[PDB]
This record gives sequence, C-alpha cells and structure tokens, in this order.
Amino acid sequence: RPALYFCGSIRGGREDRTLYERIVSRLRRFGTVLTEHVGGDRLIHEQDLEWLQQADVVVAEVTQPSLGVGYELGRAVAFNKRILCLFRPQSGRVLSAMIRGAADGSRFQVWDYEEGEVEALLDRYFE
Amino acid sequence: MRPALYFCGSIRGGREDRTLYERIVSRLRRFGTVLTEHVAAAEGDRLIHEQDLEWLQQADVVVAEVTQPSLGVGYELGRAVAFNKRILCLFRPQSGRVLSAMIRGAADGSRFQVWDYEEGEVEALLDRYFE
Ligand SMILES: O=P(O)(O)OC[C@H]1C[NH2+]C[C@@H]1O
Ligand SMILES: O=P(O)(O)OC[C@H]1C[NH2+]C[C@@H]1O
Repeated sequence: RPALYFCGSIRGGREDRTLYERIVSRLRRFGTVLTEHVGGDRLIHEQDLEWLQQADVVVAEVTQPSLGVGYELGRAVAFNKRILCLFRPQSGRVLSAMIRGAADGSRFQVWDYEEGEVEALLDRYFE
Repeated sequence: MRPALYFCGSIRGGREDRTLYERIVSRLRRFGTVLTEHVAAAEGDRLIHEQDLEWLQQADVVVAEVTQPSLGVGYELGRAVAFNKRILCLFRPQSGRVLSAMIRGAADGSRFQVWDYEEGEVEALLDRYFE
C-alpha cells in the first residue's frame, strides 16, 4: 500500500476544494494520504516537502493555477517521484506548458478528465 | 562573460501583469543576458518545457514575479531550487493575495530571496539587488 501525497491549490484559490476532498477520499482507499488539505510559512514549506519526499506517488489536481502546486511538482520531478497530474479541460483553462510538457507518460503522467469520473480514473491508475 | 538571468512570470495562469513583466525584463537586460519565454508585445508543450528548463539550467540567477498564481512559475522555482540556483522572487501585497507558503517559506534571505514591493519601485529594487 503506497504512501500518497496530494497537491492542490490553497492560496491560489479554493475553487476546487470539494473535488480535492473527493480525490483524497478515493486515494485513502489505496494507501495512506498526506496532504496539507486536511516558523510560519517556513514550517508549512518544510512539512509539505517532508511529506512529499516520503511519498511513493505524488497526485496533483492541476486545474486551478497555483504557485505551491507547481513548486511541489518541480521538487517532485527533481526527487524522481512517480507523479500523476489531473486536469479538467471543461474549466476552459489551458494547462501550463511546464506541467503538460513535463509529462513522460510513465513516471510523470498528465490525464485530462471530466469531474464526475475522477474516482473511476483513480481506480484505473491504482489498480 | 555576462551573468545569465532567467525570468519567470505567469502566462497560462493569466497575463494580468504582462506590462509589468516587460518593465522587469527590460531592466534585467541591463545586468546580464536574459533568457525567458516572455516576449515584449512590440516584438508543442514538451518543446516549451524542454526549452525553458534548458534556459533555467543555464542561468546564474532566476528572477520570478510571483504575484499572479501560476503552476509554471512555481514549477520553475522548484526546479531552480533543486538545480542550486540563486533565486529572487518579487511579490506585490497590493494584489490583496497571501503569497503561497511554498514560496514565502522557501526563502532563506540569501540564495532564495522573496521581496514585497510596490509596482512603481520595481526598477529601483532590481538596481539594488544587481548592484
Ligand atoms: O497555496 P498554494 O495554492 O500556492 O499551494 C498549495 C499547495 C502547496 N502545498 C499544499 C498544496 O498542495
Ligand atoms: O503558463 P504558466 O503561467 O503556467 O507558466 C509560465 C512560466 C513557466 N514558463 C514560462 C513562465 O515563466
């Protein structure tokens, strides 16, 4: 059972907070989830990085633009983590080229999806 | 040999601050070679990622305007930290936003600096850091 780290916008905005709760709930079926979503900012940075380094898979919902989500993904790539990013084209946004373009299709995957189907998608990824 | 400076700022996260980014890039060009995806208005995704990452890896200093939330800007900063780069981040409290804890909290006051500023003062701030 993998250790899972979940990334999603907070100070970038909480528009997708309910969807993040669904994602985290489904991820908890497959492994232990660490996430901020359940001094000062230095402590948050250190704690989030600690949990990210411990994870077997980093899962990020990348629809809402966020510096912190991007930063976590950049650190995760440099740590050579297995990464799953989830993006909703129905938002009308174009996903950052730095995230879409970082994908290699194996270790770093980016999946476009419709909101209602996120649980099934996670089921498929996590077998 | 001119110092190599990489400039980060939101694009697909939103172009609200694009005119300000042109001012920053123009000032940075006084101090060294500027590498950036940003193009002055008067002038696939894997290709963009690889090109921007190569420029970042080749830079001495990474300068980011971090007021507009952006996945790409954050990703570049994360890669830059792991690449052992010197980093300067610029944030405007007049936006009313609370800057991401991952950026504010990554600061160490020397090789990763985060400065709050007012828009009309950005050239003077850059002159201070680079002189
Ligand atoms: O506050 P931000 O939106 O910039 O970043 C939030 C992400 C970074 N750390 C926790 C969460 O995944
Ligand atoms: O499109 P985004 O906002 O996600 O990211 C833009 C930054 C990432 N690469 C160029 C620029 O600095």
